[PDB]
Amino acid sequence: MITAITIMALYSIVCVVGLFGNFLVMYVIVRYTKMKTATNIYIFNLALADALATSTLPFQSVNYLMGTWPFGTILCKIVISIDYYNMFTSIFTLCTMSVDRYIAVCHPVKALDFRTPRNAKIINVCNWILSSAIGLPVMFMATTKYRQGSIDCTLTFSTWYWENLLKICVFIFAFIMPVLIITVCYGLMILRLKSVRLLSGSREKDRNLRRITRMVLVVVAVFIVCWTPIHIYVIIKALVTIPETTFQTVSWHFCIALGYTNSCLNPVLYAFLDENFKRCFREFCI
Ligand SMILES: CCn1cc(CN2[C@H]3C=C(c4cccc(O)c4)[C@](C)(C[C@@H]3C(=O)OC)[C@H]2C)cn1
Repeated sequence: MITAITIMALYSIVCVVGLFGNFLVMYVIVRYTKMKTATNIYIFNLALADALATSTLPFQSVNYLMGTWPFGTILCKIVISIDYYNMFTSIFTLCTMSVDRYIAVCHPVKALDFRTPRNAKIINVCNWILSSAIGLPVMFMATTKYRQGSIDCTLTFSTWYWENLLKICVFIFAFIMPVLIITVCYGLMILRLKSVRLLSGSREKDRNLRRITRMVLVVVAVFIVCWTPIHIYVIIKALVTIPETTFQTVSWHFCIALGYTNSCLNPVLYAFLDENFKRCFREFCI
């Protein structure tokens, strides 16, 4: 009741803040060509995915007060497909961003040649295709169930096998592989930063490189912190059939809320970790 309305209020606050912040990030990235760097290309996709995953929160939150789904199965389809597209889009974007830094640092000669913004958009597109390859089935099997109590929105499968096959294809192809690629790149960029006195030659350029890479790593770590709980809980709850409990329900709600709040946390990180973003957030906001 009171607790439920506080949960709804928190979800509404997260919805508004995340949508506004991610819209602002997309606009600031699109505003100027000097802000169209390769890192900004992937930041654009990350913010786009966050905005898409946040736009459905009013529907996802109104349900707590009714136990019913009046919005429609089409909207149910879209919301359920968004919930899955978000994980793949964002993690793949971060993996591509962390791989790009390796080309920038350890192979600067070919870095500028292969990191054109057209190539960045191409690796954004490929991320989209690979995510769609496991996202489209979610929408194609997502439909509402006309329960006796109240209509509900849920997935369907033909259902103990594929329901877990999708979970494995997420935990493997969308968490562990991208994390393992990010680590494999960073473990070598970090050594190339120290073993090389100056990377880009120009001291200002080297400082900009070591700072943009730090922001990329910070965003990557923020995403990992925010999303590891939900992935791990999703895997474990199915693995050991954890039964219903007060602590279990609270932890589930907290994990989902943190995963959704990452979307509105990203704007804070961009504001607190980049001179360009910080200046623009006041420039367009005044
Ligand atoms: C508040 C509305 N709500 C959402 C849910 C469930 N969601 C949460 C977690 C999921 C998930 C995460 C990891 C692995 C996996 O296989 C599935 C979703 C795909 C994404 C949702 C989320 O939090 O990321 C924005 C979906 C099933 C239940 N209620």
